[PDB]
Amino acid sequence: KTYTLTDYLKNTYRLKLYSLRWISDHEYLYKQNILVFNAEYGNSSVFLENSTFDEFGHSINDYSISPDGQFILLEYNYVKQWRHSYTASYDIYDLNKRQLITEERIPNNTQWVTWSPVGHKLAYVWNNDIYVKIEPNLPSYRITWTGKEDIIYNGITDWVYEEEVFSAYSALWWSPNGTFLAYAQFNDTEVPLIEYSFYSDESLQYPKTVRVPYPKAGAVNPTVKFFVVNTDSLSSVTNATSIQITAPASMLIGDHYLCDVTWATQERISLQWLRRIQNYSVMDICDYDESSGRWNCLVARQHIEMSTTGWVGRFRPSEPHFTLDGNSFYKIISNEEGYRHICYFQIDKKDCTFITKGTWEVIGIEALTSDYLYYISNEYKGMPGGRNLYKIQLSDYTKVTCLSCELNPERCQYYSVSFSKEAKYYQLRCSGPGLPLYTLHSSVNDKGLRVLEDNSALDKMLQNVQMPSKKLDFIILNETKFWYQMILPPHFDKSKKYPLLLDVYAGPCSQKADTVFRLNWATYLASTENIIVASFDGRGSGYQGDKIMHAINRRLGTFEVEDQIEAARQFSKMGFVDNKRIAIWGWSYGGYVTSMVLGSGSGVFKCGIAVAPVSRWEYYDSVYTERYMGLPTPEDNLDHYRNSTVMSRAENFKQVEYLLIHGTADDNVHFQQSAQISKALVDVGVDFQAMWYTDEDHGIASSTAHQHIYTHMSHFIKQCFSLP
Amino acid sequence: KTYTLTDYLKNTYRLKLYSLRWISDHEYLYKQNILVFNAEYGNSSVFLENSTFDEFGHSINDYSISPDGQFILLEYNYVKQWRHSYTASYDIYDLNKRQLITEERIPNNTQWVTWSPVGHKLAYVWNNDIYVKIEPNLPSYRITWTGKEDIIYNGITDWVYEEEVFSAYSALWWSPNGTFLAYAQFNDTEVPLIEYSFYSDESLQYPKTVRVPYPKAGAVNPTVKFFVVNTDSLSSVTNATSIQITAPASMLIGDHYLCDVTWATQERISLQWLRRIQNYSVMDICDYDESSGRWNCLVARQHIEMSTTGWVGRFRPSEPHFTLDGNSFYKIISNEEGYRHICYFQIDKKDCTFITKGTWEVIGIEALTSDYLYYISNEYKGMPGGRNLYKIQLSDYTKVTCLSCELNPERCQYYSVSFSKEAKYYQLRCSGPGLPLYTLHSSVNDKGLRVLEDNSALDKMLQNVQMPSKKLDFIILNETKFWYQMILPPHFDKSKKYPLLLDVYAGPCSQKADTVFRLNWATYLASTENIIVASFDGRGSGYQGDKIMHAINRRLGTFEVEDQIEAARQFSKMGFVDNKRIAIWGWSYGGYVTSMVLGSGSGVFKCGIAVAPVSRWEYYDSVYTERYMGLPTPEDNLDHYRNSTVMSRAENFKQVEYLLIHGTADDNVHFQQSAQISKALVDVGVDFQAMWYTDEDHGIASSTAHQHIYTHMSHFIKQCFSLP
Ligand SMILES: *[C@@H]1O[C@H](CO)[C@@H](O[C@@H]2O[C@H](CO)[C@@H](O)[C@H](O)[C@H]2NC(C)=O)[C@H](O)[C@H]1NC(C)=O
Ligand SMILES: *[C@@H]1O[C@H](CO)[C@@H](O[C@@H]2O[C@H](CO)[C@@H](O)[C@H](O)[C@H]2NC(C)=O)[C@H](O)[C@H]1NC(C)=O
Ligand SMILES: Cn1cnc2cc(C#N)c(-c3ccccc3Cl)c(CN)c21
Ligand SMILES: Cn1cnc2cc(C#N)c(-c3ccccc3Cl)c(CN)c21
Ligand SMILES: *[C@@H]1O[C@H](CO)[C@@H](O)[C@H](O)[C@H]1NC(C)=O
Ligand SMILES: *[C@@H]1O[C@H](CO)[C@@H](O)[C@H](O)[C@H]1NC(C)=O
Ligand SMILES: *[C@@H]1O[C@H](CO)[C@@H](O)[C@H](O)[C@H]1NC(C)=O
Ligand SMILES: *[C@@H]1O[C@H](CO)[C@@H](O)[C@H](O)[C@H]1NC(C)=O
Ligand SMILES: *[C@@H]1O[C@H](CO)[C@@H](O)[C@H](O)[C@H]1NC(C)=O
Ligand SMILES: *[C@@H]1O[C@H](CO)[C@@H](O)[C@H](O)[C@H]1NC(C)=O
Ligand SMILES: *[C@@H]1O[C@H](CO)[C@@H](O)[C@H](O)[C@H]1NC(C)=O
Repeated sequence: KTYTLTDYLKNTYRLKLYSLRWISDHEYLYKQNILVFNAEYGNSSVFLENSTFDEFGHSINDYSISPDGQFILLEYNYVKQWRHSYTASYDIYDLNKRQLITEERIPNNTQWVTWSPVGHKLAYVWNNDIYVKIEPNLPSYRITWTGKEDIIYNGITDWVYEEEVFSAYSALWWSPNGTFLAYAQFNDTEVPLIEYSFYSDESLQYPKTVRVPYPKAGAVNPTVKFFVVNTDSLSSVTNATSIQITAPASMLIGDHYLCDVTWATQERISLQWLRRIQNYSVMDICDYDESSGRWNCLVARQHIEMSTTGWVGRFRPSEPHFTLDGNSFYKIISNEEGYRHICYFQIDKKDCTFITKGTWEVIGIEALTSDYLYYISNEYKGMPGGRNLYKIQLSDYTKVTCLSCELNPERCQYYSVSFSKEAKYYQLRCSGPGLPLYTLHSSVNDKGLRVLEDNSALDKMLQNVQMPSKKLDFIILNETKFWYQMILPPHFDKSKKYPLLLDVYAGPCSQKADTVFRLNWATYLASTENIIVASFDGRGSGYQGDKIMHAINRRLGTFEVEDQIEAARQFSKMGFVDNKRIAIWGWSYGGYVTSMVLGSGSGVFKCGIAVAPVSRWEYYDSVYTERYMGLPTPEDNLDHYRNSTVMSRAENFKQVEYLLIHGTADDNVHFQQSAQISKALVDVGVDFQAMWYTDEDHGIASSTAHQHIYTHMSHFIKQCFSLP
Repeated sequence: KTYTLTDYLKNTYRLKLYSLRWISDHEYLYKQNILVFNAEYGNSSVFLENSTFDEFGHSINDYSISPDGQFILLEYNYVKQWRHSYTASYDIYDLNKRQLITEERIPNNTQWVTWSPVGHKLAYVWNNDIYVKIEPNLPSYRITWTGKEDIIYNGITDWVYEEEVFSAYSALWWSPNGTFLAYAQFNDTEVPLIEYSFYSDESLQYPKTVRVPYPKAGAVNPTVKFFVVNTDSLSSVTNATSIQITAPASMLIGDHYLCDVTWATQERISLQWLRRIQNYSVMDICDYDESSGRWNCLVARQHIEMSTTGWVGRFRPSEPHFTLDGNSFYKIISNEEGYRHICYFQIDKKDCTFITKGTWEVIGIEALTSDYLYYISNEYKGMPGGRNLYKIQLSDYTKVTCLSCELNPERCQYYSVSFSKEAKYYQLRCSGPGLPLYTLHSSVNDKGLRVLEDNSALDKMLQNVQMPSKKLDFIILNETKFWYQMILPPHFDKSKKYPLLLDVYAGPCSQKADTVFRLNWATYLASTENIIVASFDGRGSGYQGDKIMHAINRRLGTFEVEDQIEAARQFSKMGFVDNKRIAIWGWSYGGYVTSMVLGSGSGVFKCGIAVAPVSRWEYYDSVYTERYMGLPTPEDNLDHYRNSTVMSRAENFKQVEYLLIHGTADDNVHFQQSAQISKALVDVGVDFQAMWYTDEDHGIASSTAHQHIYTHMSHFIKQCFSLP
């Protein structure tokens, strides 16, 4: 038997996780019931019995225990908004007392809640305003009063910062001991609103109009102020006083973005600021002043990170990791050869020294001790698609140890890590190319305590299904390696010719050729429909340095699109490809590239599917779009904006079978984008397939919508390829 | 040769029409430049050489000649709004002086302009206000000052009064000699808004949000006041004093409509008002009082029209045609046997005598003189789907000649008529079954003056081509005779098995079975695809008495739906229908029925298309919906509002191939209705074909949109029927 479309849709084969949340340096919480496990021995004491809130009536969506382990935050009434944002109701359960707190409770529709890093102080955001509870039962002090819906965001992010800057709805940053609460403020007054219909339930007679402050490329942007309030001063009588930290003079000269907040010490905070032309960022180090009551960030302590070849950071300037005293940090930066390596910085000195080097990249700093820095990288075997954990010795940058390489080279080449509070322990998560494998390790000597999850359950029932295999490799192109991957059908015969589907993302810093094991739609097409699903990372892709990544700077819709074609050409020359049956499909950026490719008039692709595609960059949001395209003005880049639309390629669609799918409530890539593609294809008499999804958003994540779309796509694909 | 899909979409075979506009009792206008024709002789002159409005420097959309021949109104910058309404620029050109009037020009963005019936007075509506120009070059007196966009409509209808009441934007009515200007004023303050996205040209960055005041079933309706201004007593120093006529007591007691405005004499106007529950109408006849300067409807001249079996009138109460003295009028009302006939009403008495009877119906009173009454009915050969002109003698009700029946019995069976100003002449318009035929006649002796247009050119072209034939016939069912039509493939073979497309409307008072000749998509399918395309007039269809028409009262989505399914069984068992391959398709009400039929679970239909369907009656407009369904309240009819939705029938769709098409900027049947169907099909896991048309409205009528949809639909049918 094979991995059927149903298998994918109704999760017949589950990848078991071992999600843990470290509560201390010794212990971690697990949701078996909620257990406390001891890292040393693996013994567990039932922390919270499953049916304690059976006496509540509400469905508990999430739990959160205060750092001093005295109270638990209960989240219910979950109503999701955007990618990260949501609304919810909350009850604080006193663990000691063994009962809910009733007076001075947390309001309904709280946008964000977070415990201080130590103790049980609690800050939350209601109606765009910030509130602090020093104690779970006492009243909350009102920090901000300027909060106004769709207009002023205090402690939480507006649409664009949520999506494109912080990957988070939260804009609150406690100091390390919780003395201070730092927060951003967003002004959207003049940001214009994307508007679209919400049809809601059948019972709703007149559809509602949704209106989000959304800046499209070139539009007026949200502005940002940054504040820090002393939570160890809050009067029940006098209004809380918030101290502002203004952006650097070199940021105030025009449109900027606050792009990173990181606490250094108890009285030292770091702020990263980006220009709207995202090739220039400045980091401010801000020290608290007792005899001043304010926050100073010396012009001397500023650190610049810039890029002449493109934009700065992968998606934003990398965050710094400060040594206990906060007089030095490390942050990943592009080096002189354009590879992203760790740099040691001294608070007071302009120049850093790179502590790693080579033709590979540091993915992210993971934990920083007094003896050792722990990082993740793709150095092992020169494979950008793999991930290992490395320990680099602080006193000797030569003494580098791979802590996950050898553990299991055969089934494990893509690791993520989770360190306990003090990094005494770490949990390794390999997620390919064998089944995902979760293991616990003690860092003091790096020996492996025990296997947490190994997926024997999955492993067992799998040898029953004719599963597909992955091939990860590279083609040479202009004397450079470009990595690709293929999900190859079971019993792959290379003398037979196969239909190929190119799975595309190919946005900047994209990586679709990796060592991760996945059970998805591609798995089904390979397993059941015998279709090779191939993916390629061309110019513009990430984790291979700047020469590759920056190649599409100011030129979206050029090379990253040309290389998908080139790759598919190179696949055809690989012997096992039926070049009469080659498809391409992609979502968001992939939708865009797919459409760009399908309209290139190359003749390579018989057909394609574009889900939620960007159609022209002036339609997508400012932060992300301008980061690569600059501004759509005659004095900047308007020419290429004009030149890189899927509309302009409409005439070439006469050569292919197109399937265009979009959700009507997509706040992200607005239905507008597919609406203009269709009008384009209509205006030139191109027949194509379409599909809207009523009230689906960019996710198309509704259980039934997801089931509907993949079935629809499967039918289209099967039909493009003459497959009953 | 066949009638290919291209022939249809590119108008290879054009039907020449003969569009004329009478100007006197003996002359008419016709385009070639503008020509005047003398009806007696046929001798032609040139009224306006086209060589006069190229120096104009704007493309002229239409023209209007003043009833006294002195001036011509030019229409440019036509910008279409709803079915009838549009914005446009106007200039006035002197015909005696031969030059464009340069002073006091009609403002840009005029909503409506109209000459007086005699002379050259000019009434026009700009920014929801009414203005009058006695002389074109003179300044214009402003009649109303209450006008405000989307709220107060003076002299023009709102959305719903345009669509369902007056079938016109215009809400002005000049008295027979231009002395008085009667107008309705509409009030929308409280009408909820339909809001939808309009995306516009690709260069539009943020999509626009169209919002129209739109009363959905049971919603808050517009309110109408009525006025009459004396335009001969206007002065440029005092505001025009508008004399209101109030609706009768029986109408003010609840929500009502102004359904008909008709002048009887220089000093007498008949009003028809309708109750929101559209089964009761009152006709007030109002005389002008000479000393007052006010209007007065006597209760002794009220007239009631009501149905017990459903709603009043075919779609609304018929208009009266008054005798020269306005002491008497003729009106199509339904006789006691359920048949719509011409009744002869005396202004003062209550009962009327029916001057026509029979088990057929009168369609429209076309003209009356002192001696005769000219009407169109479906009497000839007992065919509700045929149309002939008849002449009945006012002095002898048994003296009824048929003016058209035997003119050309074979090609001609569906007539319409245009009489000269004083009805000395009339143009006859034959529509089928043969090639259309336009003829001119003098009514004195009822002889044929000349053949105006006989489509010789078209006849020539069709002699090669294998055109389809049309069978018009009926079937007994519950012992009542129900008509249908089949467009049949050329060389039709009663022993072959043809795929059948059922073409539907089937809404209240419909007729999809007539003798009219069409060069449409059904011609393509029959001619080229050898598909039989049939239409059936079931319960609810018009022009066959109230027994058949009122059958669906308060029960939309029942008998008309069921009678369409039975039609299919009936055809299938005639022996020449491949019962495996029967499809159904419709637009608007047609969409709905189709959708309802595909939800039936009857197993008869293999597929269907629904273009711009109603999905749930609570989504459609009040005036149209409540006419057949009453209010959607628990104490009225909410029950059946809820039973007759396509959504609830979604589980059944697993049995059929469904293509669902809808224009995103559809003001009529809102995209909402389709978005809800799609959602329901998703929630029950039914796969289907969908297609949206960006910015297309209810007609999906833009040149390139229209071609795309029929091409698309052709593929869907072509593959559903397994036709290569
Ligand atoms: C957010 O920014 C907006 C726009 O810059 C501010 O609104 C302006 O405020 C100034 C001074 O109060 C007024 O003179 C203008 O009338 C306002 N302009 C607009 C466009 O409304 C607003 O003050 C800011 N709000 C906060 C809390 O910072
Ligand atoms: C149209 O009707 C509305 C009511 O539907 C009128 O609005 C009312 O106006 C009067 C006088 O100003 C107020 O006393 C009422 O309270 C208003 N009602 C509402 C609901 O607003 C409106 O004035 C009328 N339009 C015109 C100008 O004739
Ligand atoms: C912030 N972020 C995190 N994961 C992301 C994935 C995608 C994609 N595909 C995109 C993206 C790129 C271009 C156009 C539209 C989208 Cl959604 C973004 C950035 N919005 C993402
Ligand atoms: C005013 N008018 C003129 N021709 C019309 C045809 C139809 C149809 N089918 C309808 C109709 C009926 C039900 C649902 C939606 C529509 Cl559009 C109307 C009423 N708008 C029409
Ligand atoms: C685990 O075991 C130790 C000693 O055996 C015990 O003291 C400790 O409380 C346990 N930890 C938990 C919370 O499971
Ligand atoms: C955190 O900083 C505060 C601020 O002055 C200080 O009082 C304290 O030493 C720190 N927290 C503790 C109690 O460890
Ligand atoms: C705090 O400030 C707000 C806004 O200025 C004001 O309305 C409120 O009265 C103040 N409250 C206190 C505690 O003084
Ligand atoms: C038709 O002919 C008559 C005379 O024979 C003439 O008086 C009349 O003007 C003509 N009609 C026109 C304007 O063509
Ligand atoms: C209409 O607008 C055009 C230009 O926008 C102008 O030239 C013309 O005079 C205007 N017409 C009137 C009647 O105001
Ligand atoms: C006419 O009426 C309007 C307000 O209704 C007023 O503004 C205008 O001045 C009036 N003109 C005269 C002459 O009364
Ligand atoms: C039109 O009718 C009015 C009112 O009845 C009358 O006074 C007037 O003389 C008529 N106008 C002409 C000359 O036709």
